[PDB]
Amino acid sequence: GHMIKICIAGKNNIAVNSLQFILKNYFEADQIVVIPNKNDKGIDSWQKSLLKFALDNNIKIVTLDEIYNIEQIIFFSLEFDQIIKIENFKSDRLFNIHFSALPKYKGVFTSITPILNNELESGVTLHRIDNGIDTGNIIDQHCFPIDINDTARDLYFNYLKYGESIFKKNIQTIINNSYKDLKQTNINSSYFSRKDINLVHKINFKKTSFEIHNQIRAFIFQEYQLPIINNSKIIKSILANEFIGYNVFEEFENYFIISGIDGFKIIAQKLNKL
Amino acid sequence: GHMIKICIAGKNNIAVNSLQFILKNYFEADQIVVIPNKNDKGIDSWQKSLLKFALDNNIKIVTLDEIYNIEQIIFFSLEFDQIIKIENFKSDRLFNIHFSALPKYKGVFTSITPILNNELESGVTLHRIDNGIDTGNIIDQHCFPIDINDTARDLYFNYLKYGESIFKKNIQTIINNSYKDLKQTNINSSYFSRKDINLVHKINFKKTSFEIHNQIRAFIFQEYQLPIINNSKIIKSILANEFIGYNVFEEFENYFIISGIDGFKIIAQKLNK
Ligand SMILES: Nc1nc(=O)c2c([nH]1)NC[C@@H](CNc1ccc(C(=O)N[C@@H](CCC(=O)O)C(=O)O)cc1)N2C=O
Ligand SMILES: Nc1nc(=O)c2c([nH]1)NC[C@@H](CNc1ccc(C(=O)N[C@@H](CCC(=O)O)C(=O)O)cc1)N2C=O
Ligand SMILES: Cc1cn([C@H]2C[C@H](O)[C@@H](COP(=O)(O)OP(=O)(O)O)O2)c(=O)[nH]c1=O
Ligand SMILES: Cc1cn([C@H]2C[C@H](O)[C@@H](COP(=O)(O)OP(=O)(O)O)O2)c(=O)[nH]c1=O
Ligand SMILES: [Cl-]
Ligand SMILES: [Cl-]
Ligand SMILES: [Cl-]
Ligand SMILES: [Cl-]
Ligand SMILES: [Cl-]
Ligand SMILES: [Cl-]
Ligand SMILES: [Cl-]
Repeated sequence: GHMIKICIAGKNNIAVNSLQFILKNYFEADQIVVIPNKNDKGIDSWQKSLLKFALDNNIKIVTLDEIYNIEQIIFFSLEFDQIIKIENFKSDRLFNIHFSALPKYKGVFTSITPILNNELESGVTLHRIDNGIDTGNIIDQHCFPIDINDTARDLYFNYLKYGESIFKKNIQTIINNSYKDLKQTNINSSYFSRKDINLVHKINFKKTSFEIHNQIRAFIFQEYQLPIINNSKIIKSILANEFIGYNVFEEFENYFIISGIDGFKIIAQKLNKL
Repeated sequence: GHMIKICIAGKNNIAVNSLQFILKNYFEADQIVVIPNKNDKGIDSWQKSLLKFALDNNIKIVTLDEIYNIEQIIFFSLEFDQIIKIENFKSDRLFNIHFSALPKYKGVFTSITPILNNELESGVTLHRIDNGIDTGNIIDQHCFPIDINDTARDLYFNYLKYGESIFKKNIQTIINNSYKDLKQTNINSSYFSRKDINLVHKINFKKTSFEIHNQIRAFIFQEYQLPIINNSKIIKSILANEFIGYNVFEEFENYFIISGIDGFKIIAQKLNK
């Protein structure tokens, strides 16, 4: 019977827009609490700030320890950074939106790992939180394409959009506790940790054009880093069906022309191109 | 035309059985020549020797240099070990059966690479040889499952069986030169070289059970090697859907019980040897 009905924990446009949605449609400000990620400085930047939205709309900021004992609270992680232990919570209403098509690509850097592993599609998945990393039972999933020249950043913005949508699609059944779920399968399950990914990726050119292009574009996310080829930052990679011969590599003022062991043209655009 | 009509280059039961098939159904011995792989000494083992079958059936052994100038020769690579350059040959009738579902898994160790990269299926592909590594246009393909507990060796034996079948399915149209082919796509194309694969694999246990299982069984091919956990060789991995808790690892006299970050039970059976 507590005042507080729901907690939004996490960051970025998905957390802010989902919070705004529930404030507009389901709960009053005094029924909601927020746990921003540790790094949230309260500044709207290339993403909206959850801390800023809470402060601007009179939504209380809390810690996990403040909400553990709240009976029946709905806890939603939307890019939240702390692993929870479910036995801390009195409530069993604990949910996450994970930026992959589970069971594939559990873990981190999920705007990098599907592209680096040659996928043509990804997804967002709403699931129950259990004590493992993105291992809980799936409630809903939406799969969508990774277009051939999408960068990690382009994929991330698609996760924000489709994740916000799957939140809205499912929130009423979460609130009325009538949702259905299904155990994740063992097969196809994959996982990457921060140690598995070197963000300063050294490209293996003894690979197909599709693999070289994926090795480039998986690391294009300018707020964090850009790939460097021959001491030049790369902002875009374009893969064509044109055969140009095997193992081409040529540097120009504004781009590189590259092909791998199957000979298909890649244009890797330098950041300095006007 | 020249006496010689066809060259079978390569090894193992796919080469021997495809050569037997064409000797029975199409060609006389004098019309066929063979190029065995470098290490074939004419002794059958866990696969038949191509060199031995040729000698036993009065088929001549040749080098590539001896066939370049033979007009209209059919050249067929069946696990052959040398990259050819097509402009050496007068003939454009140059074909390979590659042990993967192209365009995926160009290159080598293709009983290892699909498993290691978490595939549920593989295939055999008949294609024209061009100057790149498994890059030429596809003539036919047969895909098939990698069962959940199959090892690299099990996969290899399936390539030999399905590869022999796709050879028999297509040989008449190759002989008649009526076959059809299609360029490979750029998307999905992948490639592994010998440098990419360390055959003494160190397992990463901070992975899912399906990934740990695949890391083990991708290297089980006893005639070459077996993967080693705590100085025991593993002969079989078994992945179940039973949840046993996250990140289990326990060693027993005859097996290990392992789970990864998602908690599904693996039994890694030690070689009884
Ligand atoms: N129990 C739980 N399950 C989840 O699926 C989940 C939560 N909590 N809390 C919110 C969010 C947190 N997700 C994560 C994912 C990875 C790390 C992390 O620190 N990974 C380390 C390895 C940690 C380890 O090995 O124990 C790394 O280096 O990658 C932290 C939080 N989340 C779902 O999104
Ligand atoms: N031109 C050509 N294309 C082919 O697709 C083909 C042939 N020849 N000849 C028969 C067979 C030979 N396949 C191969 C495949 C890889 C290596 C090899 O030596 N790979 C080295 C890398 C070589 C390099 O980078 O140039 C390695 O270390 O992996 C040799 C023969 N074959 C299709 O089967
Ligand atoms: C932290 C970081 C993220 N990214 C990108 C790729 C990630 O999928 C995306 C979101 O990362 P983020 O959610 O901040 O990290 P995590 O995956 O550890 O929870 O930002 C980088 O490219 N480089 C980085 O250094
Ligand atoms: C040479 C080698 C092969 N193999 C297995 C996996 C290979 O897919 C299969 C056949 O290899 P093989 O055709 O001899 O070598 P390549 O791929 O270089 O042409 O045998 C091993 O497991 N270990 C080895 O050392
Ligand atoms: Cl906290
Ligand atoms: Cl669950
Ligand atoms: Cl699933
Ligand atoms: Cl040659
Ligand atoms: Cl030469
Ligand atoms: Cl071709
Ligand atoms: Cl194709």
